[PDB]
Amino acid sequence: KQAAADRRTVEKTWKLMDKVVRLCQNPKLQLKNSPPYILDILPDTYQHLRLILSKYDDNQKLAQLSENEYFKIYIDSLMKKSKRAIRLFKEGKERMYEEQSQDRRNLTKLSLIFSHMLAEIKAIFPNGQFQGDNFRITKADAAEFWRKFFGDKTIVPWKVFRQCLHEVHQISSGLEAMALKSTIDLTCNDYISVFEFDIFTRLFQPWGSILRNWNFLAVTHPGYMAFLTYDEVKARLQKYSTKPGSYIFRLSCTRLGQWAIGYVTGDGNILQTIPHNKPLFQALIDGSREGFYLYPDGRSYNPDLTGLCEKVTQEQYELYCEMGSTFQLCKICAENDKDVKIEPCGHLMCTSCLTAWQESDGQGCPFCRCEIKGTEPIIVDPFD
Ligand SMILES: C[C@H]1CCCN(Cc2cc(C(F)(F)F)c3nn(-c4cccc([C@]5(c6nncn6C)C[C@@H](C)C5)c4)c(=O)n3c2)C1
Ligand code: NA
Ligand SMILES: [Zn+2]
Ligand SMILES: [Zn+2]
Repeated sequence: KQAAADRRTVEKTWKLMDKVVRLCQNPKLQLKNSPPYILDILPDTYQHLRLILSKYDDNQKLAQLSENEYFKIYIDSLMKKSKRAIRLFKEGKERMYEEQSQDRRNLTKLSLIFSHMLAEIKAIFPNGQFQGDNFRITKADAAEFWRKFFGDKTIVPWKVFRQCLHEVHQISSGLEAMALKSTIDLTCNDYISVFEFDIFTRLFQPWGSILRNWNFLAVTHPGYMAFLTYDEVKARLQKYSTKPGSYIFRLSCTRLGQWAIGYVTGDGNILQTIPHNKPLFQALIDGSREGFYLYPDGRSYNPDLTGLCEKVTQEQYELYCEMGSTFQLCKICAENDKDVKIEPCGHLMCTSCLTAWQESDGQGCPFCRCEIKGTEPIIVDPFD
C-alpha cells in the first residue's frame, strides 16, 4: 500500500531526481553523451509531471489524481529508483568513474528503467491527462485477455498477472517465470501496466503462441541482442562486415514495442529494417528466403523458425536473467521477494516457500540439501 500521490509526494521525487542529475553531471562519468541519456530523461520526466499537475489544476482535480492507482505506483517507483541511483554513487565511489564496473552497469540498468518509465507515463497520461482506462492494446486477442482478467485496470501486481497468464499460456518453472517477469516488467516495479503488456504482446505476437515466440526469439536465439543503440549494432556487426547476410535483432528504448533488424548488405554496409505490425519470426523467415538474413550474430547456423508458424533449460533462463533486476525475487515461486536466509548455507527464498518446504520435504535446504540449523529474516536489493 503506497502513499497517496499528493503534490508534496510528487515534489519529493523532483528533489531526489535533481540529486541524480547533479551526481550524473560529473565530467569523469562522461554521461552527457551516454545513451539512453539520463541527463535528458530526468528533466523530461520532471516536465511531464509538471504537465500532469497543470491538467489537474484544482483541489478536486488533485484529489482524483492522488487517488489514481497507476499514478500512486508511478510516484512510489520513481522515488525508489531515484534513491537507488543516489545509493549507487554513495557506495560505488571511484568505481562510478570506471565505465566497465558493475556499479556503472547498474547505473545503465536504472537509466533504462527511467527511459521506460518516461515512455509509460507519456502513454498513460498523454498531454498530462489520464487515459489509462481508455488505453488501446494493439493486439485484439491480447486486449481480450486483459479485459477478461483485469477489467478496466491500468496496472496489476506481477503476482496476479502471472497467475492469470498461466491460466491461458502455461509457465513451466520458477526460472521461466523470473525470466518472463524481467521481460514484461520493464519498469522493474513488481507491477504490469497495460502499456508494458501492450509492448510485450506486440514484440512476441501472435498471442496464441506468445510464450513459444518469446522462448524461441528472446531466450534462445543467437541473433537476439536486447536493447542496443545503432552504434552498438554497428560495432557488433563490424567484425562480420566481411560476411553478407550476417544479422542481429534488437530492441530500441526510443521505439518500444518494435524490433530493429540490423544486417550486412551484399556490398558490406550495415543497414537496419523495422518490421511491420507482424511477427518477428515471419520477417526472419522472409528475409532468410530472400538471402538478406542468413547468419545470426555472424554464425553459420540459422535456427529453423517455421515451427512457430504451425525445450529451454534452467541454465538458459538463468543466463537470460543476468541483465534484469530479479535477484531480489524468490527463485522457487517467482512471485514474492526473498525475505529469509537459510543458515548455515545462506540460500535465500520467500517465507511462504520455506514454510511450504518445511511442511513438505524439509530434509535440508531446497537448493543445497544442507541441514537447516536456522533461518534469518533479510532484505534483498536487486543489485546484490
Ligand atoms: C541502450 C544501450 C546503452 C548502453 C548499454 N547498451 C547495452 C546494454 C546494457 C545493459 C546493462 F546491463 F548494462 F544495463 C542492459 N540491460 N538490458 C536489459 C535490462 C533489463 C531487461 C532486459 C531484457 C533482457 N534481454 N535479455 C535478457 N533480459 C532480461 C530485454 C527486456 C525486454 C528484458 C535487458 C539491456 O538490454 N542492456 C543493454 C544498451
Ligand atoms: Na512494471
Ligand atoms: Zn517463494
Ligand atoms: Zn542451501
